[PDB]
Order: sequence, then structure tokens, then C-alpha cells
Amino acid sequence: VTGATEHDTVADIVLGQTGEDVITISMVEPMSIAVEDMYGYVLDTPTRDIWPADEQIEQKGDAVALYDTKTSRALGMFNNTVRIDDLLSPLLSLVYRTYIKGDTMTMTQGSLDHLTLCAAVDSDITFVGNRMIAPLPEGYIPKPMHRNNSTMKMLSLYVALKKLENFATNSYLMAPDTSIILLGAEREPAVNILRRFNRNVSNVRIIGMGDRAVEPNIRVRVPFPIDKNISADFIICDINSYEDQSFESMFSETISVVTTCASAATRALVKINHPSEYMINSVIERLSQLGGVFYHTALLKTASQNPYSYETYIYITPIAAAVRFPFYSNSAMINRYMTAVADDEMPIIPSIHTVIKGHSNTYSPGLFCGCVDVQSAPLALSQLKSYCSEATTWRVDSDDNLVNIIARIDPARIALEFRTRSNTSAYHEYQRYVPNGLGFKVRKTREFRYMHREVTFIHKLMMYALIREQISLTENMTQVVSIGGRNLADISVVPLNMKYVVIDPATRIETLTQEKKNIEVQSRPFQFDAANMDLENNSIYLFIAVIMNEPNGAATPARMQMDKIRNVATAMLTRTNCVAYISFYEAGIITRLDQSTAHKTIRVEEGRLKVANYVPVDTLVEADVTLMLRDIGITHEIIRPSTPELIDACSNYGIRLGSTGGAVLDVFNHYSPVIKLVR
Amino acid sequence: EGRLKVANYVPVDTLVEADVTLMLRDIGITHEIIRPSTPELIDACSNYGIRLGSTGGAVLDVFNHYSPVIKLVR
Ligand SMILES: C[S@@+](CC[C@H](N)C(=O)[O-])C[C@H]1O[C@@H](n2cnc3c(N)ncnc32)[C@H](O)[C@@H]1O
Ligand SMILES: C[S@@+](CC[C@H](N)C(=O)[O-])C[C@H]1O[C@@H](n2cnc3c(N)ncnc32)[C@H](O)[C@@H]1O
Repeated sequence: VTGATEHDTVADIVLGQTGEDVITISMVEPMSIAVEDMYGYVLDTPTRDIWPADEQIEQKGDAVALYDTKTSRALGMFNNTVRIDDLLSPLLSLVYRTYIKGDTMTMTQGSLDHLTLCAAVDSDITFVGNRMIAPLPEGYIPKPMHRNNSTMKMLSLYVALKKLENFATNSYLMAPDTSIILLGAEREPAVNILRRFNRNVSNVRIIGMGDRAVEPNIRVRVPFPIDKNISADFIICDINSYEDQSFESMFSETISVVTTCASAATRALVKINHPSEYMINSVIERLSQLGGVFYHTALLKTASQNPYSYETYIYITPIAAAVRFPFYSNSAMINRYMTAVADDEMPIIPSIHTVIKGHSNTYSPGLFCGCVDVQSAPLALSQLKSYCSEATTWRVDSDDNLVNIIARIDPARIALEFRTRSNTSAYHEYQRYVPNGLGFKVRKTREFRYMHREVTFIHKLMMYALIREQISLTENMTQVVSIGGRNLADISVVPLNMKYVVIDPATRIETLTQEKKNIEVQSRPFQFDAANMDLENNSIYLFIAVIMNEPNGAATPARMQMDKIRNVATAMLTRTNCVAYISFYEAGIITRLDQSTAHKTIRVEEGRLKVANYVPVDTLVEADVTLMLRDIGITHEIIRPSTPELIDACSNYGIRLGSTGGAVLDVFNHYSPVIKLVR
Repeated sequence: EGRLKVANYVPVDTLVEADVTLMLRDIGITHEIIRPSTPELIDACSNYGIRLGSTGGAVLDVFNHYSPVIKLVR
């Protein structure tokens, strides 16, 4: 951000247009994941006892209101931009091309690698012996399996149904059961894949049934004709409403679908196109009328689904004893649909900027793409630090005088910059690069409008957006003390006008570069002793991922975290205008993760939530914290990031959700809530 | 096994005073914890012609302080 060179009224820099044979820009970045991580799912479970009449009418009002006023236009734009078949096609292509060359050996009969191979190729695969693939006969080239967008999702759903009944299974075979896929299935590839996958089994009957089915599937309409009997062990239903109807018609259609599926098999997975609290709870109520049988239901969402899809799957199975808590309220997987309210502004399309300006804030999020003369490269690189924290500079040939530059606009860098009027940079360091210090790369460069970030980065961005909205809503405030802030991570929320203070025992000290940007750093620890707590009358205090750990790198028990919360709450009393924000993992996420298999980085170890290679930390119970803050006597509030925060993060930052990250993001956000302690 | 066996009853478990008091502060009712004292011991031993024993004298001080009464009033 800062340097030893002082700029003033510097002339702007124009980047010339680069040919399409040197720099090419794509829309959505493909994502690379291990083959075993395509088949995941995350559980969500009901947490309510009764469905009273006032709740019924309010939920109906909240649901019908979001039908005519369709889902947010920005979410619709991202959902159809980031598909799933394209988001993982290179992996399947790699598998198929490896298979054809004769490089596929030593995989288990029913492993997920075998299932992926059955989805990647068309021909039948035989085992010359257990745990080895027979080489294909000479002269045989099998065409790659042409599957649609919703095929890998069906494979993951089949895996989930084959995994719920036995959580310790390592193979997925159905001897000698049967299954049917309730789906229109114009040209169903999943039936072919599953038939090719269970061939060694003695006899399993699997087939699709739907409205527009072709051979070998059967063309029927749901509910089934009265003069026919259908019966199977598994149901994987996903029925869509292509035509436009009212709320009542889709209600009746989905009620009939759920009843028929639940009466057709011992286990069923049914897709809900419009998952609302009222709709899901009405489905739950109708489940009880099915002959007085007790049904156990839990919301599900696979890891091979469209990351931005608000559609969630329901799971239905009979249970010996009726579940005490059958109803859902403010669940993780419904709040992606509730909070997807139509926008008050048009979606912002990322753009390419070709002109570099000196301290000019007229830049929308996007990329800096262009080429400049080698002599102006240090100057342009010194002037674009005010917007971007990274830049990839390279040259084509040593006989070429122009230098190609790519850089992404970073809102955190904008927030840290522009806090003052001073313009300093290490322009003296960059002139050491001319002319051969800027790299060479003959090959074409491929950069994406929406790059990839891990799940925790997405969550932090959404929570920062939420806190920034909250802080901007208030008024008459002097500073924002970031207790947990390390390396100025929380600066994305503080307004440029007001101060910002960091109290972290481990942070770099450089007094001049912190004076030049109006920040103050205190490398002393934050003592949670209400007698010595240094809370200004008019300030905002941020506690982000700091309560849950120790500054030396250790984890803290739940009672210590509760004591810290109590200390900050009590010491925050006897103040005029004080606001504090605290975040903590909740105890409801342990129940969901220990039943699921989509855990990639957010994992559970011995009851402590192992998140992103950090030490395993225990969770807190919402009821206990709420009771403690009720007894203390301060105005508390549990707030969680929602869909608009996700959209704003993924739009300002040119980053999009991953295939595996989409399933876990619903649950993760609901169980890392934020406390708003105000006066 | 962590329970109180009194008068050959079925052993029963014990409540924490902090939890009980904390519960009544949220509910919103006036509450108090009352305990019998030495004058109550004298009155029981005078109005009824009874006296303490040897094994009962030592244990009764502990028995009083941990069998309290909650006086909820409006
Ligand atoms: C998602 S589309 C099918 C897309 C593709 N075949 C696939 O594998 O997902 C859902 C299908 O369900 C069928 N469908 C719609 N309403 C139905 C109903 N009421 N009863 C039975 N099938 C229905 C439609 O024909 C439609 O093709
Ligand atoms: C998990 S990081 C959180 C980073 C940042 N707060 C954020 O937005 O996520 C927590 C950091 O806070 C620091 N820290 C731990 N205890 C602290 C305390 N009691 N007071 C101030 N800082 C602390 C630690 O050095 C640790 O690196």
C-alpha cells in the first residue's frame, strides 16, 4: 500500500488492447477436486414440536409473497452462469482419456472410482480379477458417456440413499434389492450408468418412470394410474414445474408427489422446487395421515448440485416411534430461499478496466487487462496498487517492447486505501525491474472473471458484508476497535471517515505506514477483566473468531468462551453508545456433520469443530448464551449472513462458489451466528 | 451413586441452587430462599416433647442448609 515514493497529480496510464492470442478471458473457472468428493451430502434436521395456527398463516403469507415476486435476479444470474456439468467436466474427461489409453488398474469393485468410471465411458467394464480392470480389447474405442447436467447429482443421490442405511459402507451395490428413479427422464443417462454399475449383482431391477420418458424408461404421470401397482426399495424423485401455475397448483402437485413416493418405497428422496417453511411443514403434516405410520424426515442437499440452487431434497422413511420434533423453523437450508428476495438494483456485471487512474474511486469490481510499454510498467504497477493487491506482469518476447498486465480489483485494498489523501508506493523498487525483471511467457494466458476461493473465505466475506451493512446503518460513532483483527482483515467494513484500532498481540509494527492510513495498533493482549476493560463510551468493538481460541494458538473450552462473553457484556454496561459484535460456532452443527459425508475441510474431531486446519474448538449452545445475556440485562441479538450477503460477496469479489462448497455453506452460515450487543 | 437415600425411600437426585435461582429470574416472579434456623429447632423440640440425639445433632446442621424452601410470592 505504502512506500518511499511520493506521488501527486500524476498522469493516468492507458493500457493498450491485447490480442486474443495472448490473453483470453473466460467466465467461470473450472474447479479441481478429488474424484471421491463429487458424491457428498449434508443433513438438516427438524427442531420444533408444534405448528400453531398463527405460525401457519404467517408462513403461508411469507411463502406466497415470494412466489409472485420471483427469486432475486442476481441469484438467478449466478445460478445459471455456474452450472454443475461444466464445473466438473474436465475431471470426467481426464478419467475417460486415462481409461482409453490403458492406464486404469487396481480399483475396488464398488468404490466411488468405479462409479465415476461407469459415468465416464459408455462400454461395459469387466474385472479380469477382483480389484483390477481388464485391458480393453485391441481396436476398441468406446464413445464417452454423454450425460446431461443433472446426472452426477443423481449419482450422488443414489450414493446418499445407499449410505444412509449403513454409514460405514465402502461399497454401493444393491443385491438383491430394487430401485426406481421417479423423473420425467427424456433421455436418462443415470439409469444406464447404474445398470452398468450393478451388473455383477445377481438381480437388481432399476428403471426410471416419468412424464416424458423414452426407452427403456416408462412414460407415466404421477400419481400413478389406479389400475397399476408400483413398488420398490428406493425412490429418487425430482419433478419440475416447466409450465407456470399458481401457488395452489404446485402445492397440490408436490403434496401428491410426496404422498405417492412415501407410499411407494421404504426410503425416498424427493426434490422440493420451492422449499418454504409452510410447504415443508405441510408436507410433514401430510406425512402423518398416511395410514397412521410414523415417518422420519431430514432435509438434505448433495455436493454434486448447482452451488447457488435453493432447491433442497427431502428424505422420507418410516420410523418405529414418532419423532418428538417433526417440524422445521429457521433451518439452514430454507433460509437460502427465504432470503432470496428480489433486488432493488440490477445485477452488476464485472467489467474490464483499461485505464489506470491516480487515486480515483470510479472503479467497479473487475479486472485490469491490457498491455503497456516496458518503461511505463513500473509506473502503472505503482499506480494500480491503490485498487489491487496482486498483479501478474509478463512479456511475450525479449524482442517485444510491450508488457501484459492482469490485476483484479480487491475491495479490501480499496477500503485500506483511500482512508487519507497521501499517495505513496514502492516505485523506487519497481524501477529495478526494467527491462528484464518482468517475466516471459509465450504460451497463451487463461484468466477467469469468477475465480475460486474456499468455503471459509466465502463465509468470512458474507459476514463482513453483513457487519458492514449493520455498521453503516448506525450513526454518531467515533471508532471501530477490531480486537480479533490480524493483518487488517476486518478493514473491509469500517467507513473511510472514521478511525479503526487493532488490539492484537501478534501483528506487525510499522508506525509510519500506520500513521499514513489513520490506523492505530496495540500489540498488547485484550484482557477480559471487567475491572480493567478499556471500552470507550462511543465506539464499536469487533470480536471475530477470537473468543473461540487463545492468542498463543490453543483452544478454549466452552465455559471459558461464555465467561469471556459475560465479561465483555458486563463491562460494556455503564456506557452511552457502545456496540459489540461476537461470533461463535454453535452446537447444532455437530449433529449435522456427524451424519453427513460432504465434510471436506470443515470437519468434526472428538466433538470439536475442526475448521480449516485450525486447532479443534468446541461449540456453544444458543439457549445458554441467550439466557446469560437475558440475565445480564443488555439488548442482545442473533444475526446471521443471508443470501444477499452471499451475492454481494461473490459479486464485489470476483469469486464463485464451488461444487462441494455449495452444500456445506447453507449449514455452516446458520451455525456461526453473530451477537449484536448495543446500548 | 450420587443420590440422596433418606428414610429408606428410593434415592432421588439433587438440584443446583444457581440453576433454580437463574430460572426464576428469567421467568419474572419474586422469589426467595428460606431456611429453618435455631429457633425453629427449639420450637420443634419444645412444643413437641422431643430432643436431638447424638448421631442426629451433627448431621442436622448439614440437613437444614441443603433442604431449602423457595418462597414465591406475588
Ligand atoms: C428436471 S425435468 C427432467 C430433466 C432430465 N430428464 C433429468 O434427468 O433431470 C423433470 C421432469 O419431470 C416430469 N414431470 C413434470 N411434472 C410431472 C408430474 N406431475 N408427474 C410426473 N412427471 C412430471 C417432466 O416431464 C420433466 O421432464
Ligand atoms: C482465528 S484468527 C481471526 C482473524 C480475524 N479476527 C477474522 O476476521 O477472522 C484469531 C486471531 O486473534 C488473535 N487473538 C487471539 N486471542 C486474542 C485476544 N484475546 N485479544 C486480541 N487478539 C487475540 C490471535 O493471534 C489469532 O491469530
